[PDB]
Amino acid sequence: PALISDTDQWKALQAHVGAIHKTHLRDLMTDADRCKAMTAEFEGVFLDYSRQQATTETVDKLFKLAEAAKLKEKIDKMFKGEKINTTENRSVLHVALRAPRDAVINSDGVNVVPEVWAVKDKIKQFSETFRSGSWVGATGKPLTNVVSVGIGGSFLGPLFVHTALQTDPEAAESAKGRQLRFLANVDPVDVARSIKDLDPATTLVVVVSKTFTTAETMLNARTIKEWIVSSLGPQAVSKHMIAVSTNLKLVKEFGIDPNNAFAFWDWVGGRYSVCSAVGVLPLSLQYGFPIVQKFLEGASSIDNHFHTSSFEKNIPVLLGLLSVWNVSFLGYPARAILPYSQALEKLAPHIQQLSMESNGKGVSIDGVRLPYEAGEIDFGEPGTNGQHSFYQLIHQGRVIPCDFIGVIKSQQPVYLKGETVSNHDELMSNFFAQPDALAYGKTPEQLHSEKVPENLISHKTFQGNRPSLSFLLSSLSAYEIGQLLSIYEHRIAVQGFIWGINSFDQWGVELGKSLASTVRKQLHASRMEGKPVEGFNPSSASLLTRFLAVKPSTPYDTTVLP
Amino acid sequence: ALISDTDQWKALQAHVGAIHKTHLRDLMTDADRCKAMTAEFEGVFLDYSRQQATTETVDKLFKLAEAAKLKEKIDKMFKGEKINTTENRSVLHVALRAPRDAVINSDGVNVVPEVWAVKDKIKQFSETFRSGSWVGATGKPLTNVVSVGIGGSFLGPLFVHTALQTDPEAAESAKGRQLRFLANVDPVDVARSIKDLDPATTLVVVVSKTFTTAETMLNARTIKEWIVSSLGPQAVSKHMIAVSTNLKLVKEFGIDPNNAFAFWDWVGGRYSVCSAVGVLPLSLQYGFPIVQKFLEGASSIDNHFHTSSFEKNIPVLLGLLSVWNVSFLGYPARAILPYSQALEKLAPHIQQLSMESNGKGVSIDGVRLPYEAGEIDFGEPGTNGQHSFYQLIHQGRVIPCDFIGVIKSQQPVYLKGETVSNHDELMSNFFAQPDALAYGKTPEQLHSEKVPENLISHKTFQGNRPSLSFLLSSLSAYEIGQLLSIYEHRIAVQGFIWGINSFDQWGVELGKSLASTVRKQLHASRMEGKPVEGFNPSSASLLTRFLAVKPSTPYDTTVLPK
Ligand SMILES: O=P(O)(O)OC[C@H]1O[C@H](O)[C@H](O)[C@@H](O)[C@@H]1O
Ligand SMILES: O=P(O)(O)OC[C@H]1O[C@H](O)[C@H](O)[C@@H](O)[C@@H]1O
Repeated sequence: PALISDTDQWKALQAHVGAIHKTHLRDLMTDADRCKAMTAEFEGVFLDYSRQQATTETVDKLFKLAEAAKLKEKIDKMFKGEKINTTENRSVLHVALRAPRDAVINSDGVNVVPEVWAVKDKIKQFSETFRSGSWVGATGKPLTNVVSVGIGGSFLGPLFVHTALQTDPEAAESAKGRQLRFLANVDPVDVARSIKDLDPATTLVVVVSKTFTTAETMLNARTIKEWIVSSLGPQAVSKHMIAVSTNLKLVKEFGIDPNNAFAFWDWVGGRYSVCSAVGVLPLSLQYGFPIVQKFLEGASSIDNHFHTSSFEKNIPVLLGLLSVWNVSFLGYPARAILPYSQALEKLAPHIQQLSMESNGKGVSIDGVRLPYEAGEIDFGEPGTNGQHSFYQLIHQGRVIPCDFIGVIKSQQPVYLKGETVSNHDELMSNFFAQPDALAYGKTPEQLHSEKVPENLISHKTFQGNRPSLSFLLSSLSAYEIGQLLSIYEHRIAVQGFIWGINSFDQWGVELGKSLASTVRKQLHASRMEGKPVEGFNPSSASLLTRFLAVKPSTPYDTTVLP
Repeated sequence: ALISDTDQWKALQAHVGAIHKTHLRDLMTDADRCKAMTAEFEGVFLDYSRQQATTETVDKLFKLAEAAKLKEKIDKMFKGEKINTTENRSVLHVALRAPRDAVINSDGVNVVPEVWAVKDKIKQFSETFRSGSWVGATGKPLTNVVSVGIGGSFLGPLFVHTALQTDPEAAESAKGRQLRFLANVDPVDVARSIKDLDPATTLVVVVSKTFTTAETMLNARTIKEWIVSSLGPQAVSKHMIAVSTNLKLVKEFGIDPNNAFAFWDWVGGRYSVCSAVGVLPLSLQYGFPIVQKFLEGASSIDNHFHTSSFEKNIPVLLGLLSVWNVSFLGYPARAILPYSQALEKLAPHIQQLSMESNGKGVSIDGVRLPYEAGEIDFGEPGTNGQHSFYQLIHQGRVIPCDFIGVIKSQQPVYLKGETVSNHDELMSNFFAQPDALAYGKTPEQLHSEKVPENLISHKTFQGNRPSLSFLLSSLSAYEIGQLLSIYEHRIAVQGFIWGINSFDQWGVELGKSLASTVRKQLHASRMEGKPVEGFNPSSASLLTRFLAVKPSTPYDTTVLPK
């Protein structure tokens, strides 16, 4: 009912902002008790948020907001499989994808776990038949190269986990001599990329789309399918392509054997689908189902933590509340995902979808237009790369609250005899310094104390008091990757719950699809039928006229591949 | 003075109220307006009609450009004046792509002869290198090049290289060759860069303006050890070369002095890809002529930017529109949305080019700014980003978009009987998304479509969200160079209007200082058993948790990855 911004709690936090404005992190970060309070910890995951612009009172005030917004009830309702995605009338149960074989989670009156495990075991059997060479090509060779075709939550989530497992010793071993490539873009350049240095006879294709109607994926699906027939023949399709989708009737009609189709469900959000067959199938072909099952158990471990742990100890809850604090009360429109791991390189792009597609919303879940903005702009690059890209602005331009992620045990440790510190230790020294640099700044007195020329002190000042939080992880293997993923899936839902919006819908994408089909029809009529450009505004008409002024080089209606 | 105090600024400020009384879905019917809010140069067409503005808005920006002496600052830049007042340096990345006869003076000395001297040196080496004549220690010719560097020594080259990888001319000149980038100090990135590489057939290029950047030098000494450990300590003068401003330090590293390639203090890191920073590794992958066509692309914009009147001046218009969106419409972020997979690494370079130049808190005179300046930049290629964060751009926070599309596909693909070619399928998104953000979709339309009254609010698009569009004739080396040059000059324009130094980077120092202090602590604790001391309580604990885990390798013993 009531907009959260109307509640006394919400206004109580707005009064609190003026009090925090009177404080500076240079002083707050000497308080042992404050800084010890503003931590939390679960297994290999340590979270230090002492560098937020916050006191324990802020956190206490944030907790009564969470009660006033009924955060605990909303979390249980999700876990209980209630249809909280009200605008699509759907359950929201990514957690059921990693729930234990004995769990009971009902959607639409049926327990969905036994069917969740139905797919897992089918993927396991296929994965063993695949990796052991008994699944052969048309020229009889065993397949070693997998192209996953998909976009959005059918792409970014799996890419993230694949890039994180690539350099973990255990997984890397299990994936010896095997490739996993992702065809996402419809740009035919991406198509050329994903098939470069590849053999149709040795390549398996997996088509991932919750719908099997998505325009870019299905054209990719049809394009790569022809690459296979060009080189192997019309029957090769059955042994060289498989699919993951909610709608298997559409998979049958695409020409894929119905027993080579691995299902997931409409209560699996796209941007929450990596734990479903979307990611488990392709990751299991690369790293084997043992490695992937570890990733699931990690994710499952945070699901239990998020569902049952009190709010002072609850990492997803703390993260989401501090994010609302930064966004809606301190007014920070962006947020930086800065992990000190090249293995986590593809983490920010996935958080981008998960975060902005969930909470880039203008109305409450009941349809009331929000009087405030919800949904931060997420970006990042891994440290230390980002340090030499944009941290200049983070220190001296617009204030951007940061997520620092560091890992203790290196995946690929390096030391040279005589070096002051190991390579991984060099990396981590910035991980420990940057958040303190952001908190304390450097005063002009401190600069003039160091005989810095007066004309430069202005340019060398750091204001400090810029906020940050630090994850410190035990290691970065499949289990922990899954824990990281679960922590952000649940953090985004918490921001959405506090904001009182539908984190789990995506209507903002419908208009671009409509107009693109209107343009597509204009492009067919002009290319194939020579029909003028008609029905567009004068800018669009000129641009289309420029585009179509370049007539194709290919003989009419003739197939061309790279 | 201070730009925010001038009448031109206050006029533009009230002008916002008039623009707020318009809506793009009307403004876009005006053929006079749409035609006027464009600009064009060679195969580069700019349509900015979808900006929240009129020709009068642009008129008023021009009078701000006048009060700001924009024309002047561009001329001083081009003439070689040391406009980088805080470091007392010229700003002459223009001179890297100048012709031999050009007269560009820094400190009374013409710099062009030295520019072309390095250039001629690179070409000579790249013929030698690519011919196979240059061999390794085992006598085999060198196939693969690894480029070690960070930030400016990294991002521009990576962008240009990703773009050329699929260009059919460049790809042909690059066959059989690899060019990889080692950038992070994270030893995972070392393991990745040397994965499947043989040091016998590998050449290493060390790029750093200072040759003292901690991450690059450790990676450099790390990859040196990789080479000596396989091919002997003599193999170094054969397998390692360097790019930098300091050659004494390059000799000290242990690299043959005539295997050093200079550039100069008036080349910013984020403006350095047209120097040997980019020209050298790119010439090795693609041949020097391909790289020469890129430099010529950059050069054409330089002349266009320097001479063209403001209403035809593409970088001037871009920079003023971006200032308009930032300082008057209030938009904190900007999206780089190339509808090209080959431009996949464009946005990461623009992040650095823009946010390090313009993320500043004081004027070029050290006056504190009463408004904020440099915007947060980010992007993904279309249509990828479409299925990631566009939900927010349509229905959440407003984010001005740069859309970039290309007429001719680098990699055209067509299937007989498909309604459109794959590149045309890509482009109908490129043409639809701007219109969809400009027009919106009202509840009235939705009710007129029999959308249930309870779903109308969730499916509403407000429209009047700004975007601009670039249409490129092709994406060959020449056009990549033009795109590069457009953005370098746009960012400068913005800094000039704002009155800030787009060319220093003091905001990075404080993180460097405290990271040294951490590096000292880690050595003291790893090698000397010293306790943790001199950190705040949060940092003390984080460091103890990290040191708790001892490395599994014997003391002072060299370990490499995989
Ligand atoms: O999984 P698909 O049916 O292929 O749909 C692909 C989808 O990826 C994500 O889920 C996004 O939310 C959508 O913007 C996109 O349409
Ligand atoms: O170019 P280098 O000497 O390696 O310097 C690396 C540099 O990255 C960018 O170019 C920036 O100028 C700094 O953030 C950093 O110092």
